Amino acid sequence: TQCHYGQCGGIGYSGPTVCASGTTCQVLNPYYSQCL
Repeated sequence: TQCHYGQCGGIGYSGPTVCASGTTCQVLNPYYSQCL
């Protein structure tokens, strides 16, 4: 699971894409999305 300020990931991120409950995956850039 991804944590707060962590990268939930955009196009091409195969890591922790699922943000923790209480954080949202926000697309900041097409490849960089962060769990806020």
